[PDB]
Amino acid sequence: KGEIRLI
Amino acid sequence: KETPESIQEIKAPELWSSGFKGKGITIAVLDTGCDTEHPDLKDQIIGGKNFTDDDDGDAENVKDYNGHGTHVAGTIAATDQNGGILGVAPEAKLLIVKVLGGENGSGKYEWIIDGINYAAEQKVDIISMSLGGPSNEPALQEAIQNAVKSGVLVVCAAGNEGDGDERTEEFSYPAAYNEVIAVGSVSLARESSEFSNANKEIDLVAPGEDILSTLPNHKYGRLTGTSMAAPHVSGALAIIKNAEEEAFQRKLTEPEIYAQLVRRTLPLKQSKALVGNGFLYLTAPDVLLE
Amino acid sequence: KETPESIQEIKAPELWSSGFKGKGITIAVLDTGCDTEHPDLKDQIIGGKNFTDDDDGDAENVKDYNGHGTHVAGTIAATDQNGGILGVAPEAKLLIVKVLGGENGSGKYEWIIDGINYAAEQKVDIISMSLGGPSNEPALQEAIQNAVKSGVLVVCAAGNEGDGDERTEEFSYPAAYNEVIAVGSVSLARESSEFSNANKEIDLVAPGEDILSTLPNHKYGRLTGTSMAAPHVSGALAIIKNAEEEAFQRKLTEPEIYAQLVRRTLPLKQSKALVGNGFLYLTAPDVLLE
Amino acid sequence: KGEIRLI
Ligand SMILES: [Ca+2]
Ligand SMILES: [Ca+2]
Ligand SMILES: [Ca+2]
Ligand SMILES: [Ca+2]
Repeated sequence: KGEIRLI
Repeated sequence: KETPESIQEIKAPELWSSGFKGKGITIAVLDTGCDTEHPDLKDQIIGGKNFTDDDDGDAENVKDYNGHGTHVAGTIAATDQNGGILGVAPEAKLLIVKVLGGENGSGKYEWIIDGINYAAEQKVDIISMSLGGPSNEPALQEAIQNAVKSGVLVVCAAGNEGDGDERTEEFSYPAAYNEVIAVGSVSLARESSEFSNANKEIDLVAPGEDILSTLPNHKYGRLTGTSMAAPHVSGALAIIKNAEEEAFQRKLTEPEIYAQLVRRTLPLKQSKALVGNGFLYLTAPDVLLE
Repeated sequence: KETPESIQEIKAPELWSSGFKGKGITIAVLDTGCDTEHPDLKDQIIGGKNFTDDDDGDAENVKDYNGHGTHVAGTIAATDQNGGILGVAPEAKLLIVKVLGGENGSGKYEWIIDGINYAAEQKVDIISMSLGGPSNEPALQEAIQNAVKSGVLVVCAAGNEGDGDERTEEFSYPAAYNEVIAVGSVSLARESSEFSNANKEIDLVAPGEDILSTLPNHKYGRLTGTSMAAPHVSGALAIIKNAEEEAFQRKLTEPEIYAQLVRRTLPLKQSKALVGNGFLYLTAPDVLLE
Repeated sequence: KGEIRLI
């Protein structure tokens, strides 16, 4: 439902 | 096979002289994983744990399909003892936490939360994260909170979603949480990166433009993002901890090391919303003695 | 006006220049009490509670039968007009908590804890203590821990049992608790004062010898001891809390303000056991712009 | 009993 990616 | 100009710019060699190279510090690396056989890293890694989907959720498989995770690793603590490259804390130890699966390099919050909770139960000194997420989820905040009250220094890239205007803000999580040591990126002329997130929760900035570190399969390469700034701070924390536990003759608490971290910072003239306390510069107090 | 030697030396006026004089900071002075009608202090106080036995527990009577509380309260925030002297933070407000009775300036850990919690209850920004006792009573660490939990800055003089010798530790509480910002004492020339306790929990030092500030009945006078050094720090965080909160454009937390305390510190060539991070020197990161 | 003096 909630996502992160590198940056 | 020396010291990425980036790592000399933050003044880490001048701390190696005094014998502060990271020894005794464990740093959990919450990223896309890490190729654990890379020569510049093999004896730096102490453990590896998968929380993403890749490899049928084989938890011991941490293979880095993206590159960034090994790249982050090398910047923190790559050793030259195999004729390779150096990190900011080359006598410190990495724990590899794979919370981003697939090659485009993206993981689910519960995986990030899994690795944060893990990292603390393993009692690392430093959690290093180079990820961002656009939403503030309360389970995330609490995990961040729990780790910090546990004594862990929680470092995160601040967010790439920035535009250049210090009047307009962008919020990346977990960086945006007050507890995190949110790290923005600068030019190597130290100007604020155009993509550096601005908000009121930037702590400091590090080099994040065109950074040389290790890539999987005994290779190297440059990259870009606040994902490159953060490992400069992460590694640097480990040698600050070394310098200060010696000077104070005891172990230093989480807030103390933070004070010590922003004490090793020279300020910039740009706004605190872009640069935080300033540029990570580990010889700043000496500069005060002159 | 002729602001004291020591206050110029800690560079306070150079922050008065910027408008940082204490506006909105509230400091609870736990001490012998105070003569609340001294011209340089009558305005600056917002209330007073006494937990001693003097006046028979008449809690509204905080009058100073020793002279130190008034001297301390004067060093934090005495006012320029009505003649007289300038505190470190003349635009801030003081709360007179009287936990030390009689002329010998003694009180029980009951009355100290009471007042600490009373200042916490009243939601003040800083607790300045210049007391000290050899027993380590968990309930006292309790009170301070709860107060820092809520986000108070807890300042305390380091103790007057030093013997010049950094290889020998002397412990005074509450200074000795890690959570407490322990303040040791130097001289005109920033030399460690022989009586300043030495241990692994000194955070910084301030002028503690021959400090002239307000004495009861429109009088002044000089005193010596770590009790003179802590109020320099207490009034400083007022100024500092105002400075950094502008620069960041938000309210800072207790670990952030602490970091900003240590940043405005000056490295000293003496053991951390005696001087901690060094000398309270409020322009110190401007000295870094060079 | 604790007790503590000004310092
Ligand atoms: Ca921006
Ligand atoms: Ca922060
Ligand atoms: Ca001594
Ligand atoms: Ca402290």
